[PDB]
Order: sequence, then C-alpha cells, then structure tokens
Amino acid sequence: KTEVFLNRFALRPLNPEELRPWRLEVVLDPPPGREEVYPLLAQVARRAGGVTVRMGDGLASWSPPEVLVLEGTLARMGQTYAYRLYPKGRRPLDPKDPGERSVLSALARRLLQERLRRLEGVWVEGLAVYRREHARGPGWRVLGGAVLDLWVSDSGAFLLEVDPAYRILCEMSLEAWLAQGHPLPKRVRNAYDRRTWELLRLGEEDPKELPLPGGLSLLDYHASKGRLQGREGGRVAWVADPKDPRKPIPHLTGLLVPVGSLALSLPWEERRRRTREIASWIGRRLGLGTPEAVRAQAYRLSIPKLMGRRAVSKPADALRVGFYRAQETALALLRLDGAGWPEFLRRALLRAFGASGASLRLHTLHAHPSQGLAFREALRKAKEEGVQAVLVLTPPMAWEDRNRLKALLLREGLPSQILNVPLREEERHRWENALLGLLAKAGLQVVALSGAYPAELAVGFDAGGRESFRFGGAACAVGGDGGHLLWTLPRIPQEVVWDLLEETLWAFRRKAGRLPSRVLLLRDGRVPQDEFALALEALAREGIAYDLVSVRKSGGGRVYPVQGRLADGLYVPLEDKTFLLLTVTPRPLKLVHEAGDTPLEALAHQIFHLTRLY
Amino acid sequence: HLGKTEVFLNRFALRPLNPEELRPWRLEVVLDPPPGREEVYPLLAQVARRAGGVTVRMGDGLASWSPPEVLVLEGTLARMGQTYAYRLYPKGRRPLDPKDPGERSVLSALARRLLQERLRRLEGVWVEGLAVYRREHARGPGWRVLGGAVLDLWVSDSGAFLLEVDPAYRILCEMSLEAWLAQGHPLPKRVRNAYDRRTWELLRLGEEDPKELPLPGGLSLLDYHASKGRLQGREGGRVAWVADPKDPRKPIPHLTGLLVPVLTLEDLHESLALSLPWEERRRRTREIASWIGRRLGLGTPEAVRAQAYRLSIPKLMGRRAVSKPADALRVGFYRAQETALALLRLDGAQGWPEFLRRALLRAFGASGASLRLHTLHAHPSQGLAFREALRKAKEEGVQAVLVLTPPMAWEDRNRLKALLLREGLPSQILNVPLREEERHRWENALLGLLAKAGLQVVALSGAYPAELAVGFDAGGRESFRFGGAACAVGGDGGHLLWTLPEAQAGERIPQEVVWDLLEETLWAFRRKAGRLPSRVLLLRDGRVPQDEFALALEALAREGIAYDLVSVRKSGGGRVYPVQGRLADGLYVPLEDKTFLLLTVHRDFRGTPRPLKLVHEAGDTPLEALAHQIFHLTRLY
DNA sequence: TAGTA
DNA sequence: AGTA
Repeated sequence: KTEVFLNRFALRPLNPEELRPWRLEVVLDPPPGREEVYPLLAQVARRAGGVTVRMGDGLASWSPPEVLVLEGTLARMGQTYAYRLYPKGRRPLDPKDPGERSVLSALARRLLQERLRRLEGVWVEGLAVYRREHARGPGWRVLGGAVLDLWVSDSGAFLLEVDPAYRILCEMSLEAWLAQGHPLPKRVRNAYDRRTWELLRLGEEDPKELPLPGGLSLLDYHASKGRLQGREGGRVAWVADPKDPRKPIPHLTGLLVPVGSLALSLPWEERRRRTREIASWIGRRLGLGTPEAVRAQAYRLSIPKLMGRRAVSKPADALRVGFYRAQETALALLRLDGAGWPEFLRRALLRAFGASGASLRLHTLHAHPSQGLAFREALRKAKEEGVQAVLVLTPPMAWEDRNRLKALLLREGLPSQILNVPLREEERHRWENALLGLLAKAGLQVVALSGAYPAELAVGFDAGGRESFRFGGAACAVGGDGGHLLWTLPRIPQEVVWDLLEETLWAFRRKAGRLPSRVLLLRDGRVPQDEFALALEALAREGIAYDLVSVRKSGGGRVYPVQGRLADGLYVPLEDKTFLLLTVTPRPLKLVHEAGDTPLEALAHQIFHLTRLY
Repeated sequence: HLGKTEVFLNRFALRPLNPEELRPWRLEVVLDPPPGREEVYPLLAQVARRAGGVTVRMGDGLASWSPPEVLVLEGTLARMGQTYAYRLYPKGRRPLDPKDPGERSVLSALARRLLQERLRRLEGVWVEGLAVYRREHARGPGWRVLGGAVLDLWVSDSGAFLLEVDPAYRILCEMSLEAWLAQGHPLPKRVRNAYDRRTWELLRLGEEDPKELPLPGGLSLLDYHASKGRLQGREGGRVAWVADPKDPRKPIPHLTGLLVPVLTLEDLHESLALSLPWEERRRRTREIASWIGRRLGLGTPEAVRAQAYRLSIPKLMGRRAVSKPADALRVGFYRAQETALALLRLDGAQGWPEFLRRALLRAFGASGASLRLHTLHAHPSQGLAFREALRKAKEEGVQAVLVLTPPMAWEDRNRLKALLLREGLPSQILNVPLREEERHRWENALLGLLAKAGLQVVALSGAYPAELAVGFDAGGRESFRFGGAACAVGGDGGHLLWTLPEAQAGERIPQEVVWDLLEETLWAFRRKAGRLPSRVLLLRDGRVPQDEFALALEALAREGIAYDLVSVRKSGGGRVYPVQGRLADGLYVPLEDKTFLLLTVHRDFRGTPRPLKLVHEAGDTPLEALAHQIFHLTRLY
C-alpha cells in the first residue's frame, strides 16, 4: 500500500439542474438500419444546439431548450436524413449507476469543448488545447499544450484530466510541401476537416478522367462541394482508410496535408509540474471550482520468480543461461525476402541450446507461398523431417496476409513466429522475443513461472485493429505457468469469438487431458463486450468458470509518486471494477473486469505476471 | 445405344434480329453520390428501368433498343433505404456479336425486356413479370385461379429470337390480408406488398398499435407508409410481423391493410383439377405460343426440334458385373477393406435399425471383409464431450459416420458435417422417417457412407476425359465467400472427398475460396492415388458468375493440369417432348456449340421432366464426351 | 425481378 | 459528425 497522484483534478459538485438534464426524443427520416441509429443520434447531437448529447435513443441536454436547433438534416456516408427533436422536460440521472453517468460524463465532456471554444489567443483541436508555441519553420510550427478531458465521478462532481502534449502542425499543404520537395509521409490528412488517412502511394492518373464507383470523376466529386473553389492543389494521390487498408481509395494531394533541434519529451518531475500548472490555468476559463489533485491508493505487486535452468530476471536471459525444460528441437526458417539464417540468430539459438545441453537442428524453407502446390508440399516434407516450428523473416505484411500464411502452416501442423525482415539487430528487445515465441511454440518450456493464480488458461483475442470480430479474428493462449498453446484463427462476430475459444479450450484438453477449471479472457475494449456473449454462454454449459477483462493501452491517464519513486509493478484500483496496472514518464494499462467472480488483486497479479513474460 | 431420336423442345424460332437490333444504343451513366462498388450493378438495373423504354444494363452503362429520345435521362433511385441521383450520357450505337457469350447475354436481356414491354401493353390479361395469365379456372370469394404460361425471349449464337413457353397457373387473392383474415381464412405462408410485387414470409400478427410502433430511427410504422401515400384509399389494419426471406431470422414490421396474401393450392382446397398431363401440357404450350406470337410481331413461332442422343449405359461392376450400384450390396463391393462405421442417432433411440445392420453384415460378408458397426453413445452435438466422443471414435478406427436425423436446415447440415470432418470423420445424412420398404433412399445412403469410408463400392468401365471430377456448391448463395463446399470423385468411381474452406482469417476473396476447395481435393487425390490428376472436370452451379474460378483455372494451368469447366442449372432448361412415340431415360440433347440438356425419367412419370441445362464454359473436350462423364457420375451417386 | 419496415 |  502506497499513495500516488493521478493526472486528474476534482472540481465542484454538479448542481441540481445539471443532475436533471433536458431530454429530447428524435425521429429520423428515412429510418436507418437499427445498427446505424446510435452513430446517427450522436450526429444529431452535433446538429442540435451545444452541450447536448445522445441518451438512450434520444438526447440529453445541459443547455436551455430554446437554444437547440430542433430541425434539419444531416449527411452520413453520402446519405442524408431529416431529423426532428421533441422536448419532454428534465429527467434526473444518478451519478452512480454506470449507465446514467455515461451521459453525465458525455455532457461534462461536451461542455468542456463548448467552453474550450470561447478561450482565445490559443487554438483548440477537439479537446487538445495549445498555449505556447514550441517551434516555427517553413511549414512546421510545433505548438505546446495538453490533451484534456472532463467527466463525472461517482460522487457526482466534475473531474478534470490533464496531460502535457505536442502537435506537429503543417501549414504547407501536401502538394506544396511535397513540392518544394520532401519524402511523402505514411499518414496524411485532408484540408476540409479533421479526418486522417494513410498515404498509400501517389496518383499516376488524371484527376478528372479518373471515375469513382458511381462513375463520377474524382475531381467533380470534390468540385461540386465547394472544396475546389480555386484551391487547385490538383495532383492525384492514392490514399487508404486507417481502418481496413488494402481497399484503397483515391484522393487529391492538393486537398490533403501531411502529418532539426529538439524537444522530444521532458522527464517525469517536469511533466507532473507542467500538468499541475495547466490544471490551474484551465481551471480559469472553466469556472467549475478550484482544481484538487487526486490521490489514489496504489498497491505494491509482487515480483514473480522466473526459472530457466538457473534463476533468471527476464525470460530473455534464458537464452544465455538455459531453458527450464529442454528437448531435441528442429526449427525451419522461411524467408520472404532474400536468403540461410542471419548470423546473430543462428548464434543465439546455438548458444541457448548449448547452454541447455539440448540438440538443435536448423533447416531452411525451400519454397514460397506463390508456387501453389509446391509450398504445401515443402511444408509437409519439412514437417516430416522433424521441423517443429517455423520462423518467418518477412517484409511487413498486412494482418490479413499473415493470418493466412500461419494457416497454410497450421494445416501442415506447423506453429510459427513472424519476425519482420528489415531486421534491426540493435533491437534485441524484438528478436530475442521472436525467438522465445518460436521456442515456446516448438514446445520448449523456456521459463517457468512460480504461481498462485485462478486461471489455468489465459487466452487473448485479436481482431487486428478493428472494433469488431466480423472479419474473422485470431487468438493466442498460454497454459498458466508455462504452456504456450496452439494459437488459432477463424462470419458472425459472436460465432467467431467462440470458435477461437473453442479451439484453444480444445488444445488445452489435449495437453492437460482435462478441461480448465477457470479461464481468463483478455480483449481490447475497442470491441463491444457483447461479441463475447456466446463464448461465455458456452463456457457456462461446460461449467468452466471465467473472468472477462477489457484492456486498453492509451487512455489510462498518468501516475506520479508522492515523493519517492514508483516500484516495478503497481496496482491502482479505481471506479468500480476498473483499475490501472503500471510496470517499470510511463504509460499505464487501464483494465476492466466485466465478468467473473474473482478479486481484482488476483486478476491484477495474473495479468501482470503474464506481462512479465512476453 | 447410339441411335438418334428427333425431339421437340418447348422453344420456338422467330425472325432473325435486323441490323438495328444488332447495334443497340449505348449510354454512359453516372451516380451521385458514388455508392459502394458492390452496389453499382444492382443500381444500374434500377436505372435501366427508371429510364424506361427497352433498355438494359451493359457493363457499367446501358444499352437500349428504343429511340434515345424516349428515355428518361435523369432521375432518382433508392436501394435499401439509401437514395441516389443518376444522369445518362448518350454515346451512340454500338455493335454486339451473338457468337460472344457475354455480348449475346446482353442482346438477350434486351429481348427479355422487349417481351416484358409488349406483355405490359396487352389488353385484358394478367401479367406477373414474364408470365401471362389469360383465363380463369375457378374463383369463389376473393380468390381466383388463372392459367397462362411463364415465358422467355432471348437471342441465339445464330442471331435470331428464340421464345420459350411453359404453361403455369396462378392463384390470385382479390383482397387485403386484413380482409382475408377478417373473413376467417387461415394465416398464409407468404405475403406480397399491395403497392408493389415484393413478397415476404409471414411470421405472425402483432398486438402493437401501428400508430405508435416506432421504426428504427423513431418514425412511426404508420407514418412511414402514410407519408408514402400508400395509405390513400386504404385501411392500415393490424400490425404484421414479416420476414425477408433472404434474412429469414430477422422480423420487420408491416401492416395487414397494405398486404395481399400469396395463396397456395392448399389454402384454397374446397383435388381442384390443377395438374397437367404431358399430352395436355404440350398442346397448351403450342396454343399459347401461337397466341403470344401474334401479339409479338416477330414472325411466326416455329417449334424447335432437336436430335436427342441416347448415351451409352455404364459398365458398372462390384465384385462381379452389376446392373446397378445397390446390387453391390448383395453381390459384394468392387474393392473392399477393413471397415469401421459408427451410427449417430439424433432422433431418439439406440441402435442400428435391424434392416440396416442386415444389409451391411451381408454386404461385407459377400465381399469377404471385416466390418465393425459402432454406435455413438454421445448425445447430439451437445458439449465439448461430443467433440470428445468423436475424437475417441476416430482414434478407435471409425472411418465414417451415418447420421440418422430429422430434416436439417442446410446450415445446420453443413455445420454438423464441419464438426465431424474436423476430427477426420466423413459423413452421410439419412433423414429419420425411415421404413423397411424404402429400399431406394437407404441403399444409396449406405453407398455414400461406404464410398466416403474409403471403400470402393463400384467401379465404372473406363476411359473418361477427367480422372478427377469435382463439383462445387455455394447452396443458393450467388458467390463462394459465404460458404463453399466441394465433393471430389476419383473418376471412374475411386471416390475422393468432401470438404469446405479450411479456417483462415479476414474477409475472403471468392477466387481464393474456390481455389482452396480444389487445392484440398488435389491433395486428397494425391495421397489416395500417388500423383496429381492429369485432367480435372470442374462442375459449378450456374447461378454463380464464372469469374470466381479464374484464379483456380490459372493455378491448374501453372500446375500442368488440364481442365474443363462446366456449369449446371436445373432451372430454365425448358421442356422436351417426343415428336412421336415415347421418351427414354438418359438422353443427351445438344443445343448449341457449348450447351446441352440431359434428361432422365424413371418409374413412369406421368408429368413432364425438367431437364438439366449444362454449359461448357472452359475446356477443349468434346461436348458428347463431357455429357457422358457427367451423366455417368449422376447415376453412380 | 427496382423499389424495408 | 462529416468517403473518395
């Protein structure tokens, strides 16, 4: 038990009016698919006045009825709907009932933006305000500020989050900037709004003879909107959406905007000071009481004992000291670039196996996926020759492409590890890990974790980066202390999540000759918790207990020590079954226990220990 | 069997197309806002219509036979809630050749549309698309049966109009679903919109008040139609929960006042003289043809007659020569092996049905081979335990499972087969209501079970084009993303397997599915025969567009594997009648350079047979050779 | 089949 | 909140 500072700040409690927002019913025309309703009301909230937000399938507003735009239209994905709001008088909400308070926070959050607008002599993009300018150049003008956020606490009061930030601003414009010449970037942005894209390559075609699906020209599309009012920037550029990147879509460099002395980033003490400042400065135009730094009781997590042949501090050092369990191994390499094995990889593997007195064979893959039958053939031969797992050096492939390859391998019963080829040696973190995986998948128990945890099976699900398992998905899973399992991949989202877990569960009944008593499921919060409904219902019919935990890297906030320094692994409890996890300024992991009858500390310890060994 | 037999098709030849119709007007279209690329074709079909006249979709534009001045060059559209605006750009006249499979398909679309336009302007007669219903046959309160014929009009590779005619009857309802139900008639299966021809699956009625039932975004269900002026002159009635039926699981609301029950022969009752004997059918199709012919103005209909060859019957043989596959069950299999079969009873009891145990015990006895008749005492697919009982069974040597189960949805059927095949257990379905004296169904089911078990029941004579033939199926679905199954036959009976797309991840490109299904069959064939097949026969369902096999074909080419891609359609094959005398069983009727019919009566059918239309799309093999192999594969299984 | 409710 |  220790005391810590969170980058939050309590403000005044909400008054009785704010706890009793106005509600509004909505009618749309034409009626959209029920799955589209919610994103649309959110849009309806913007169309309407300000400090108004979506509530249920209606709206909730903090501002007077006579200020909202009760009628109009909104366009979404090219389609246009007519909306109409209907007042129905104030409705009370409890800050204490997750649901209702989601609204209050949404309201709270919209307000901040509304208040952030009025502030002048400073520019605000969304919730990110910017005071002092950090640089100035022919096009770049790095400003200094912080990303903000405002919400409601279970107490029923305001809560401000503050965190120092940068912003590389380009006032040049793609074509121009690409014009007095620079190398095209990876991610670009438009000129008419805030939506960002990933630059795929550049337009070798004519932007007026290049027709979109309808048959409309790329130029006419934008021209007939007002975006071409003599803003000629008119070179063609092939862009792609941050979501689902091959489907590539055409755009215009002249209607885009890209993304040596140095303020990279300040220390901990400096940032926690710069943050405590803005809380005072922003508390100025906020007029919501006087900021109060939030103290949170943080618990000290136990450092786990790892065992290779001899004690070891990290799994990586097992590659020099030796593995916990050894066996005669055969590992083949598949190269999707050039040649044989890079020297430092052959070396370590030899070193590590020497140090374990185990025999090691190193094959090399005689084929490439593009030869059809031959490939499958090669894999079977290699599988026959004792190959127990495959290492794959390869240029960066799309999520979809690798899953596919691991499947051609998996069908020839070949576990695999994918090491991206522009191999950066000096990046040991990377390749030392790639090898641990390869070894774990080959069946080697590199390190043993001395334990005391509820889950004998922890499976983590992957959807790439999508907010859904619609387009198939993938799962990785370990048998508790040391038993990396047969990681899988697989229509309807619920049915997807379930097969993933069905197979893994099955792999484990294969190894342990018994079903796991309990399972720990880890997933990204970006995916609706409901997609797991079927898997959980399935686990129940089996009697398999479980705990469902949502994960989210960025968005945790910040943790600062009172006066000393922060320990290696920390556990910070929060508002209702939510808690932070901090390891080794650092970035916390925000976690949520959405289902399961297991204490948060137990869970915290098991995730942390799972984190310790990559 | 080599003799030729003249035969009359229910087709008729019309004047050749004049130069003008060989050079339709072409028009470029443009849509705003740009829709998803997968909506462009469905939308152009809509533009073709909005534009009016005899105009059809051609590529990414239109093609028309009516004067360009008659078209509606500008208008709006709506496709599933979403709406867009279109503008046409007349780009002159452009020639098409009947010899080219693609261009000919377009000219025929124009013809089909021509038939529609002429039918739509007919006096006192009833039209339901390409169908015409001329006269009454019975009526009674609110309903009325009409008899006419569904028709078709297309162009040939020769370049002349061809008219198809087949008598049909239609039962029309003269009132609303509200009226009909008010007067006591039962709940029909399917309902049609009153304001258009869209139909639906009626699920049930609802107690909710239309006036206050809210559609997704909040609009009342009543205001939805009310505003669309569909209410003018009607009564909304009560709420009717309806289904797509392409999305049979999701209910949408509707209203009885705006619905018209789609009546069936059952609904009416009151043995109502509706069924046409082959003789009466034939004279009626000639009579209607004469009729539509005068109204069509495309010359006089000359019934098309063709040469129908009787294909050579296959030298079938198990342990010794045989007249039919099921005979091997008692004379012994062509080539036996130790065999293990497990029976999975999803109906209600315990074992092997006495008559099934007998045939099997006897079949193997005649073959002189060891057999084990297992029984899965594992419950239906309920639990990871089931997955376990299966793994155990395969480990213990089972080679195939016989599933005795009540009829399954074909989704649930493919699921189960997927579970089992997983664990390496092939399968054969046999629907539960089974009775001793139903020799035809179960003797065959037993043959599939054995063929799948790796057991070669019967072998076909010899010398066929392909030594490996694989069929593809997407079950109704017009593409191989959403599902995909394939069955491979070792050519001359060496039965290979059954399978479907393994487990990969992410959106799937059809060409990759198709490729993988074949990819698997080749390995099956590999392991089971020692080498890759020299030539393969790929049979696909016509509903699907052949573009999806491109990757697959290029792969075979790369591999050094020859092929022939033939597409099958049990629909629109027309009819076939004798000119005189009666008609045999396995007939081969070639029609064009690359198309033929295949007929097969059996028992002695009083009705008329619907032949199978087959189209040779890729390949070098003669049609006759291809018809033999397919025909022989059909009987064998 | 051109066309949610 | 807002395809190209």
